[PDB]
Amino acid sequence: MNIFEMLRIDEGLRLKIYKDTEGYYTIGIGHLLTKSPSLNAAKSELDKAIGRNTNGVITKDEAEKLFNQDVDAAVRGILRNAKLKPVYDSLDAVRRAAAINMVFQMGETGVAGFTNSLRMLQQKRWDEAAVNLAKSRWYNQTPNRAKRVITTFRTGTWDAYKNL
Repeated sequence: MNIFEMLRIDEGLRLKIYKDTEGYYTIGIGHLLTKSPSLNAAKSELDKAIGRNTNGVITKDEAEKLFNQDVDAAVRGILRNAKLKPVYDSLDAVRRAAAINMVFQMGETGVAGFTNSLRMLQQKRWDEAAVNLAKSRWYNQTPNRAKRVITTFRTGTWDAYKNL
């Protein structure tokens, strides 16, 4: 297990434009295209991202290219953020994957808002952090995925990603 495999499990792979859990146009391995309700706007974003005129459909290789870029962008977003970077630096490699997963799903700004959870993570108060993380819109809207990510923060193991 590693961050790519983890996010591939959590996001799936679809080669045609689809709507994500929030109803937003997305493609590939959780590549958000736009929050606009316009499918035409989403297609335009897709074409710009891929560099060709698609039919709203991409190849697996194209999906994986966007995915690589998106994982890189999430890591970059953490390292450039004054609140997230010190917490990330304090973590072991498994928990760092959980951190990247959160930022991939909700973005740098959204995750930087988990102030109290972040403090508990930096303090290595794992059970307390896990309880705090669950008191969130995130957990309520995507509980199974959040439970997996939270278990990863709680334990520093990949146990929530074994079997599935």
